[PDB]
Amino acid sequence: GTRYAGKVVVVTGGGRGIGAGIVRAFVNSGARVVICDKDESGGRALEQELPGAVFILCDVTQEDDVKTLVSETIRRFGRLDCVVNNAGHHPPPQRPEETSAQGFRQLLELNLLGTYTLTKLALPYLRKSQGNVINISSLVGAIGQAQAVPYVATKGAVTAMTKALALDESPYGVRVNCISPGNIWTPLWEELAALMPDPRATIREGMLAQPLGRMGQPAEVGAAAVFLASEANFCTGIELLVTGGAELGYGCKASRSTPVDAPDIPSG
Amino acid sequence: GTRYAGKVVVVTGGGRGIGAGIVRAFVNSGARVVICDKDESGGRALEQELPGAVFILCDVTQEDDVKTLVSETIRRFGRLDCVVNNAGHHPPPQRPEETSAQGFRQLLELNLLGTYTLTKLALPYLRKSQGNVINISSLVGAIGQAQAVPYVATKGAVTAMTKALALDESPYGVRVNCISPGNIWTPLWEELAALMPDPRATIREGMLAQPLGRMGQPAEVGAAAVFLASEANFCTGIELLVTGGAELGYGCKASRSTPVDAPDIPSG
Amino acid sequence: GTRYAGKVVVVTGGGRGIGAGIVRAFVNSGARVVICDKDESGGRALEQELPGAVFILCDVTQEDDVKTLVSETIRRFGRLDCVVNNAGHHPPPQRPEETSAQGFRQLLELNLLGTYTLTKLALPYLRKSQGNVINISSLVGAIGQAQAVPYVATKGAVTAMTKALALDESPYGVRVNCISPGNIWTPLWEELAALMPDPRATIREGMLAQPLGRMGQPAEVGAAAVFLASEANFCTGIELLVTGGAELGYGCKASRSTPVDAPDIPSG
Amino acid sequence: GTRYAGKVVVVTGGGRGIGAGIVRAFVNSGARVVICDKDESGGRALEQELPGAVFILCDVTQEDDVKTLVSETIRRFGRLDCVVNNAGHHPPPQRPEETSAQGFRQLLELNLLGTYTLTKLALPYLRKSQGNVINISSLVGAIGQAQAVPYVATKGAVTAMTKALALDESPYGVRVNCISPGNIWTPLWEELAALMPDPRATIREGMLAQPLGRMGQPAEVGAAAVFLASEANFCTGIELLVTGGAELGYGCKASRSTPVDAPDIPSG
Ligand SMILES: NC(=O)c1ccc[n+]([C@@H]2O[C@H](COP(=O)([O-])OP(=O)(O)OC[C@H]3O[C@@H](n4cnc5c(N)ncnc54)[C@H](O)[C@@H]3O)[C@@H](O)[C@H]2O)c1
Ligand SMILES: NC(=O)c1ccc[n+]([C@@H]2O[C@H](COP(=O)([O-])OP(=O)(O)OC[C@H]3O[C@@H](n4cnc5c(N)ncnc54)[C@H](O)[C@@H]3O)[C@@H](O)[C@H]2O)c1
Ligand SMILES: NC(=O)c1ccc[n+]([C@@H]2O[C@H](COP(=O)([O-])OP(=O)(O)OC[C@H]3O[C@@H](n4cnc5c(N)ncnc54)[C@H](O)[C@@H]3O)[C@@H](O)[C@H]2O)c1
Ligand SMILES: NC(=O)c1ccc[n+]([C@@H]2O[C@H](COP(=O)([O-])OP(=O)(O)OC[C@H]3O[C@@H](n4cnc5c(N)ncnc54)[C@H](O)[C@@H]3O)[C@@H](O)[C@H]2O)c1
Ligand SMILES: [Cl-]
Ligand SMILES: [Cl-]
Ligand SMILES: [Cl-]
Ligand SMILES: [Cl-]
Repeated sequence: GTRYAGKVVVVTGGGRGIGAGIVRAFVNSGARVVICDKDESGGRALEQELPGAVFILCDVTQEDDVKTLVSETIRRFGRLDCVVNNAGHHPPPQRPEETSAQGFRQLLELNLLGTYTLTKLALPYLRKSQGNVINISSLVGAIGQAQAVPYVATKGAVTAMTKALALDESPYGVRVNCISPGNIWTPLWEELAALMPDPRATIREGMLAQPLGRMGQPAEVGAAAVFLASEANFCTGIELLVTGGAELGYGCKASRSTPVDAPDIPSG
Repeated sequence: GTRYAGKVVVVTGGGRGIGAGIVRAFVNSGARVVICDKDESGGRALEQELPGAVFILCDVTQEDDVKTLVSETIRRFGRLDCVVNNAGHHPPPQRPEETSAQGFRQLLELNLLGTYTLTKLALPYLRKSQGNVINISSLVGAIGQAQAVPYVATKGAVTAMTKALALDESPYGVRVNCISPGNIWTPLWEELAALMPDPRATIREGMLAQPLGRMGQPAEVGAAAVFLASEANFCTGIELLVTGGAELGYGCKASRSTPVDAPDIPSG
Repeated sequence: GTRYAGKVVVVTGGGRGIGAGIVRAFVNSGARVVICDKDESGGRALEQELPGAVFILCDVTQEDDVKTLVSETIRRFGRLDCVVNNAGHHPPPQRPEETSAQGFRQLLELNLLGTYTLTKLALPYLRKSQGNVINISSLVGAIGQAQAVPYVATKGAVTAMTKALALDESPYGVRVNCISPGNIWTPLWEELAALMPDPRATIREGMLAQPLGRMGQPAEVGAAAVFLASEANFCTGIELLVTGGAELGYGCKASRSTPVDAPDIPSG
Repeated sequence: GTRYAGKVVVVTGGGRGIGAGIVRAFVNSGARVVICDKDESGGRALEQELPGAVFILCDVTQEDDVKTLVSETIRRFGRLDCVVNNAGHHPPPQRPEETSAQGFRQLLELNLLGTYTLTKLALPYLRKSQGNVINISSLVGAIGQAQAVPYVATKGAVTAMTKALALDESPYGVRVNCISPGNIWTPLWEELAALMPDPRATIREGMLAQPLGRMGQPAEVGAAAVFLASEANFCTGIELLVTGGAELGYGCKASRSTPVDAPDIPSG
């Protein structure tokens, strides 16, 4: 209700999906929230619906959009307390031979270097407020994922970069943490499934990947982000898993293209 | 303020230290808190100071004290929503040749089997409320600690048991999570340091073990416990680090009894 | 062929399964191997087949069998270079309400305290040879397993205790490491499956739990143990996964008793 | 001696340091080793000294040097069994405000995309031999490092990409693993220390970061690489730590620029 009252928070990719759930969660905690998104439609709708949230058109891959975002946030609101690096993209499934260096580079621009660029420009102001940084990584950065070599690499980089930043910024009292969601039901998840030959079978497999038996919601990642910013004052460099237990226990991992012998020869 | 309002919460070892900070944090969230402690003095003081907290004398190593704790909590309050297994002990430093099987067993009774016994008796009621279990483990369960083989083993067991329980209880919607604190300034920490030849040098070394440059507070573990119980509905089987970054980066690890060559032979 | 030539190695539970594969692997490397097992049949067969391997009847839960094992190994062979703590048991599936404290204690005696007791008595001799300790833990110590709360706890304890020992013993140059196998086709695995209503379906599910699409073999854990003892001179406190990738990627984790909604409500 | 006899192995950055130790280790195991390095001097010396090792001038950041490397390896030797992606660079210490996007990109080209490019072109031939990939990551990819945000990110990416590749390639039986060294005494380590105001104090701090009390040697990473290629047939997607225990236990983590209170206020 007031656990982050009056703090200024920038959320990239805040126009829909997990980012919108983060935006709403910080607004509910009393923060001034600057929505950064390359897409005007969702951000403008959130800005008009939510007082306390304002929208600034900004592509995190463009160094000058991020410089203007930072310049305007300070110019209009006087401080910066929290940066949530959520803007990111997951390509459709691609085998390694179906990936290109050019595509990998483009994905690093958004998923990693957008996060790096905003953080670097935000730090001189976060140091002044003893603010904090929250990166939205992914569970697959930690455990891998099939048909997603470029995406998995960008998220492995984000999680590692979070720890290096935590070390670099701890002398100023600036905490740097990441959230690693598993399967969260979002427009991105829906758009990816709709590319499959059986979208709802894909969605059901995504639900069965969790011991809890469902996907997560954006509001649940949002609650984790407000916790990290407002009540985790002894946490830095941590990776907070919001995954429904997907990393626990044994499961069916041999793919449908993987030769598997009958169970009379169990170990080759 | 009301994020866990009316839920019934049992906290073992709640009379002082981290447990008291957990008790206060749940009371602040609106819960009915049953303080379990073998020591009457601290629990009675908390119970008299805090309405909403009641004290029940209980040694978690005694199966009948735990059975009576559970029987009385239901008998008096009608439900059980959350169990926080915090009761635990850290022995003074002991080299491996200075440990005994008898001492190891006694430590397993408190640190592991007390946690197991209460959880087992609580589950039939937690299943009915879709409640959750929170175990207080330790960072050293994950990274080890010098001169603490028995203690480190009990906490490794608690963290692993948390994940097995999460898998066993997810079909009922019961979440099971643990918090792994690093260095938290508590009466236990103070009593251990006071056994050293230079207690404040020991305390200062405990502060320098964190990039943040201080130890944590019980209230910070308490905020993490209320988060897990009340707002982490997609988290199960996680290990939430409350460590001030102590696990990050390189540090001075070669002990004062460890032969180290001069830097003209860096790799042997 | 000679990578561990003349070193003296004790292997508990070496009469069959993973332990026998470890015994054979060290014999192949040139070691004198002392087979410790409570079962005479398998150890005597290995001792008669393999010169270099000798069998000593020994139950690791009995402090005096372990004291006599150690006393006889030195008395007969003059040194001790390596201890492989492999003796362990996995109970049939048991829900948490189907476990007892008495059964948990008995399992801690074998899986944890047997490992502790031998290590403690072996260390004064390992310190003299700059030898090393290898503990056989389990992947489920790290990621959990359904219907195995006591077993998972003992293996979490072993992995953690390995790191504490590594810290305590590094000033003597004694390395302490563990191997965490996933699904290894052994007599134990076969006996557990044979208790299921469809044993070969269970075995097939055990094979499909790995991206590689099969279970491991004892010889593969054996090759990992000889590596740790003979060529990993900069490794201590590590957990070497021999799992076929079972911990990677998403899989089917929602159990057959877990209510799962249809895919039109993916996140509750 | 013959544990990898006749297999063809490509090692990038094999002209000195860890790569040279990997080259020598595979040559000792009987392999045909193709040394890839941008620097002619070290590779030519290894090629002339070691029969079985041949040198091919190749910059892994240049797609056509890697295409020619692959084309020539097959053209000259008929098969490809193992790729060791070792070529990498660690910049001098740099605070985050002292880094540039342009420098970050250049470092991603070498440390990540060089590894990606060679792997992609090698896979059609590794699939035919059921070969394997070994990536040389770094412990700091897992735990972070001060003043190295770009470097730490590239190594986090490599470790994650290793797991995604392991999942993508397991249906062909191709294993993909990484080694994460800690402090290894190499020419790179020496050149970085020589940039410090007190190089040998820096080297000594690098030695004290390990419980073992020394840095590792290239030959020790080399032994780990031959193990992964030749005897770890049930290992895929693993991260093999060669760190001397640097990740274990508590150490001095508060930096010399970090305000730390006196020990009479231990937790703020
Ligand atoms: N959905 C999941 O299951 C899941 C799982 C793990 C991690 N994540 C991560 O969470 C984040 C959000 O995912 P989502 O599922 O909510 O996705 P989404 O596609 O639903 O929303 C992402 C938002 O970011 C914006 N955005 C994209 N590129 C941008 C750019 N260049 N500059 C500024 N804004 C940009 C989009 O316009 C959109 O509003 C991503 O980083 C994603 O990788 C998602
Ligand atoms: N203090 C730290 O730095 C630290 C770090 C990591 C983990 N932990 C863990 O946190 C927990 C609490 O630690 P603390 O520092 O607050 O300790 P503490 O000694 O300050 O308080 C522990 C409380 O538990 C009670 N207790 C002990 N044995 C009991 C028993 N048999 N039955 C019931 N109650 C019993 C004690 O009377 C006391 O009130 C422990 O499990 C400890 O291992 C502490
Ligand atoms: N098989 C797997 O898939 C698997 C997976 C992970 C870990 N492990 C672990 O590997 C180890 C060996 O497992 P396995 O599958 O080879 O089992 P196993 O039952 O096939 O063989 C275990 C051996 O240990 C001996 N032993 C048992 N109790 C003993 C005692 N008290 N004293 C001395 N010897 C004793 C038995 O007689 C037997 O010879 C165990 O610690 C087990 O938990 C096995
Ligand atoms: N030395 C350590 O303590 C340490 C620790 C962790 C990880 N590592 C990693 O191990 C690897 C080797 O490190 P090192 O200490 O042996 O370094 P090094 O500088 O001693 O040797 C690296 C070699 O790679 C070559 N190389 C560099 N750029 C290249 C390019 N574009 N194309 C082809 N070859 C190229 C260099 O010419 C050199 O021969 C790197 O990936 C490094 O990040 C090293
Ligand atoms: Cl996957
Ligand atoms: Cl320690
Ligand atoms: Cl399981
Ligand atoms: Cl560091």
